[PDB]
Amino acid sequence: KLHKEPATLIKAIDGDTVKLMYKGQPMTFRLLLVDTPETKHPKKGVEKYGPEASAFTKKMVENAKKIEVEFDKGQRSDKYGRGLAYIYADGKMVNEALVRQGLAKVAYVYKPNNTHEQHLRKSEAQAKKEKLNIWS
Repeated sequence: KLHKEPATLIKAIDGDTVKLMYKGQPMTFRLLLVDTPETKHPKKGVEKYGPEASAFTKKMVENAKKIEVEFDKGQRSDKYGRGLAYIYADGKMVNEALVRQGLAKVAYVYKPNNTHEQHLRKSEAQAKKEKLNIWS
């Protein structure tokens, strides 16, 4: 029953986080089910492939005509107040694109927020087989 809703980009913040206008409110969104290397790591700062993951997410959302967010069936925000969602740029899921490119791993999954888990895991297996980026 997952449905997509429109949103407007405000700012990409990191590989795994984008700020969007949603239902007329600015909101920070964390991409569901993926871990990217970070530029804003609480303890490490800027990890390896972090600038790259960050640039990938940025370009993909900044250059899209349409951004949509899709909540999963469980919790829609985390303990930091970030929305938890799948983000689409012109119909293409940003979460999957990162994983397919070897710029994210599939995260530890917490049910029931696991609807696209298999699909993402499939893309991660492919990126690993192609030895892309993080897997190189």
